[PDB]
Parts: sequence; C-alpha cells; structure tokens
Amino acid sequence: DTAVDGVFIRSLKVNCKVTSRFAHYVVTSQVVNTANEAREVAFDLEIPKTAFISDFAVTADGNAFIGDIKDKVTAWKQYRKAAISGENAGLVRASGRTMEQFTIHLTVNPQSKVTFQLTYEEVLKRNHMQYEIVIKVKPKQLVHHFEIDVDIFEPQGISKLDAQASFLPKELAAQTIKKSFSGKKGHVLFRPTVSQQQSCPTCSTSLLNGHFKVTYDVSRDKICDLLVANNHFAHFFAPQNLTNMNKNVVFVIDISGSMRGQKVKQTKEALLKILGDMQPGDYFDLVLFGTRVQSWKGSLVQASEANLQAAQDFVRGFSLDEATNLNGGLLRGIEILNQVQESLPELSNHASILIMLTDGDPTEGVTDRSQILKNVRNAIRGRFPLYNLGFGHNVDFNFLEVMSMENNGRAQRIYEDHDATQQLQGFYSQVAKPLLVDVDLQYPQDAVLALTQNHHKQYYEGSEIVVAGRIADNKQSSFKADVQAHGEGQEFSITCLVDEEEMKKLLRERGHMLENHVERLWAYLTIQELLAKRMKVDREERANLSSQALQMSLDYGFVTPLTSMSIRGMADQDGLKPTIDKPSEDPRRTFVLSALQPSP
Ligand SMILES: [Mg+2]
Repeated sequence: DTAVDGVFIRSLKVNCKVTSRFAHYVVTSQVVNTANEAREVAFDLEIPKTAFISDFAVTADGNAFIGDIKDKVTAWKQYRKAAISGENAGLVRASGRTMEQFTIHLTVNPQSKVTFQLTYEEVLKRNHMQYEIVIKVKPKQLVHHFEIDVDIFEPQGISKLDAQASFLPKELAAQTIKKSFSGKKGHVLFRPTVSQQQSCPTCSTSLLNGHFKVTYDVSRDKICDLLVANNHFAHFFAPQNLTNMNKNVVFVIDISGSMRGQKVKQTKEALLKILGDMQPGDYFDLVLFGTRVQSWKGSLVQASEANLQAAQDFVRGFSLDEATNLNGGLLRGIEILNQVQESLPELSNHASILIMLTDGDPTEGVTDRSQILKNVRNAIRGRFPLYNLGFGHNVDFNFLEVMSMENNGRAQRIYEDHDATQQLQGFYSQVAKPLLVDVDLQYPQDAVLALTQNHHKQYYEGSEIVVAGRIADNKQSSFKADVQAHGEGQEFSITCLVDEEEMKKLLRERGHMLENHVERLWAYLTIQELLAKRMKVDREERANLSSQALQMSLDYGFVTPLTSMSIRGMADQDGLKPTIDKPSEDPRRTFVLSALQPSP
C-alpha cells in the first residue's frame, strides 16, 4: 500500500495555465487519513521566488479555510507579544537561489479527507532564447493520482516546446511525458502511475524526486506583439535577425584578500572563458581593484587574437591586494569607457557595457556608500548600463542593486558554490550580444492611464522587453505603439496597431481568462516595478511607492513584501494563525483546527 501510518496521498496535481507569458499555477493535494487516530499531515512544496501567492485553501471534511490577504503589519500583530518571530513561524521561507519552500503541518481528524490547494502567479521572463517553467516534484510518498498539466496559449504561436524530468530515466520519461504544440496551443501532460513512481520494481520509495522543467518560446517572425484586452495591454518586443552590435566592455574585478581561494579562481576561469568567446569587432579592458587600482591597458583595445591572449595571460597572473577600493575601481572603469567621447570617437557607435564583481564592501578610499552612488552615476551620466555581480553573502546587495538601478542596469547574486564560474558565464551571456540601444516604446498620451518602464538602455539577443499598461476608457479601439531605437550606425523604428479582429478571435479561443491574465500581468509587473523603484528613492517617496504597492497587492490579492495571508480557523500551541509571506532577499510548528479566538 502507498499509505504511511494510515495516511496516503490520494492525489497531487499541478495545473499551470500560461497565457501570453502570464503563468497561473494551481497545486492541489488531497491526503486521506484512514487511521482511527489523529494523524499529522504535511503540505510541502517549492515555489519560485519570482511568483506571488494569490490564494490558499484547506478543506477538511467540508470544513473550509481560506487565506485572507491583508496588510502585513496587521497580519503580524499576533507576533508582537509572542515567543516566536514571524519569520520563524511563517509557512514560507527561502530554500535556494530561485525557490521558496511552502510548508504547513496539520493534525487531521480520524477517517478524514483533507484537500490543500495553493495558487501562485508570475510573468515568465525570457532568457537564453526561451521561457522556463520549473516545478519541484517531491511527494514524500507514492501518489495514486499524480499529474502535471501545463497548458500554454500564445497569440504569436509556439516555436518550440520541451519537457525534461531529470529524475526519470530516459526510457521512463519517454513513455510518461506527453507533449505537443500546434499554432497558439501547447500542452504537456505527466501522469505517472504508482508503478512508474517506484524507484525499483519492488521497493516502496518513489523516484518522484527532482524538478520538472518545461521550456518554450514563441514565433518571432512578426515583430509586433501588442496584446490588448479590456482596457489593459501587454507589448512584447524582441526583434529577430538583427545584426550583433560591436560593444565596448570593461570588467572591474575585486582582488581583495577575501577573494582568496575558490572565488578568485572561479572569477579568473570565467574571465578566461569570456575573453575566449569575444568577437573580433569588440573592444575591452580590465580593471582590478584591491587597495590599489589597476587597469590592464588603461584604454579600450580591440579584441584581436594577440590582445585576447595577452588579456588571458594577465588574468591568470594577477595577485590579490588586501583592501577594497571600490570607488577607485568603478571610476577607473568608467573613465576608460568614457574615453570614447573624446579620445576614441571611432568606437562611439558601439554598445558600451560595464560589469563589476565584488565579494565585500569598500574599505579603501571612499567608503561613504551614498557618496559612491553619487560618484558613479555622475560619471556614467546614463551613457551605458552597469551590471553589478555580488559574489557571496558578505556584500551589501541592496547597495549593489541601487547602483545598477541608478545606471540603466541590474545586479545579480553569485553564490559561493562549485558552479560559480558557470553562474558568471550564465549572467554575461545575457548581456553579451546587444542588438539595439536607447529603446523607446511610445504610446499616445491621451490613451494611457498607467504604464510600466517604457525606456530601455539596451536590448540583448535571447532576452525581451515587455511593457504593460492600462488604457483610458474608449481609447482601446485605436490604441497603438511606436518603438524607436538605434543600432550600430542605424535607426530602428516600427509602429504596432491593435488588430481588433484578432483580439476578438483570441478572446474566443482562450476565453475570458485572456482578459483577466492580461490585467493581472499588468498588475504583477507594476507591483514588481514599485518594489524596485522604492529601493532607490528618498524615505518620503519610498512611503508613497509603498502605499501604491500595498493597495495594488490588496486589490489583486497578491502576497507581496507589503501583504500577508492569514488563515483564520487554525492555531498552533500558542494560538497563532498560520501566516504566509513573501520572504526577503536577505523549528517547525504544527497546527490544529481551532474555530475560536478571543473576542476584542
Ligand atoms: Mg572583499
């Protein structure tokens, strides 16, 4: 029998509906306690940090419980006088680089049937020429009816679709994973029988341990992907068949003593590989910063065979230099790229990129964090993006995120691990091939009530620009978009008009779910944008952005950093409600059913 201590997992189902990159997850688990005693049951799964929980329901023999979303402050008032912290008590916590762990332990009645259902949503982001859907599969028992169903609907059409299950042998995956796509519709169905779940023909344990990955991309022949539905729009921009731009890239590398060991080795290895794949038309230099600041050439040099080999030799040879002069290192790298303005104007049409890697905070020279931010942004002056890589967890990552945000870039975390070299290569490949610069998506001011970031410094091959917004009443029919940008010595310009007939056709094919997901796509991107914006503004404007993010989280019912989801009707030993939160970037209690709470 599958059951353990009288408890068996009758069914465990993951249902993912993807509509124009908006991914709607529903995970449903039904556990049955056949024992005549009380038994403890678990609902335990991993979800991506990028997603927002939107609903949670528990039904025990008709007794229904639902997560009520509210201001986080209100939800955590029960923790103030309590012996446990909300972080320790919460059902959700960080469990890895990109995933969070949702865990609840519940004492169920005898002869009981309990159904758990968790809903979470995200907008899939394109990277490396694909979208990726990752589902952590790990039932701590065999499941009678296990299913993963992914239903994809893309107006532009699906160009490719794949489904990989690492934990399954190639022969088992073939018979068990059903996938197909035609036109706008794609489907993946994974329905392993109990026999197919056992690791061995006559062993009790289940091989369903690992990750179920679904990847796809949409046809990009049609340069215009403007999707309008019920006063909300989503605009996807990723032109194909563009010529790679030549680029000027400077690497600013921390060589402080703390880098000693694996970090410097993995950093050097990544630089060697990056230099090895550089294209002849690019220009580059290298900057090292410890206590002293050091540049390989002091100016942008061409990526010739000799220069690349000399740079690789310089990478292999350098040694560490104690402290960390981050201000000097960045300003030096910026000075080199800015030579293109006066000394080297023949490189001015290239796309410029500045990448910085550090494992610690500034200890030499300018150490006032606010001053460094000022120094950097005043030197770059919006000419090129800055990509900060935080190596390990001794860096002030918020400091790195703000700096990149203030300079048309983003920050990325590098985890100290056996694959740090691949992480660095992985990130660089996202910015390695600029195709357009100064992308300006323009929409008629008379029609737009709200909109997301519409200016983007660089567009890279393999990635994508997405804009969403809300349309004013009676302006949807004539809605349009103009996209301007520059290539290397070229001007880019297109116009996208709503295809009214096509929208109605799409609405018929996908149903009213299309309207809802486009709006919720806008809400998701707007909330994320508010969370990003709030971190780089003064405390007064930060409160204003927070209130916008709070109100939108409540309106659309998202569990975000400003909201929590509480479950009335359950209590731990101290009478505390289950609480669900969004953990931040920086002892397992068990619950019982309790219908009473002290009256106010
Ligand atoms: Mg350091």
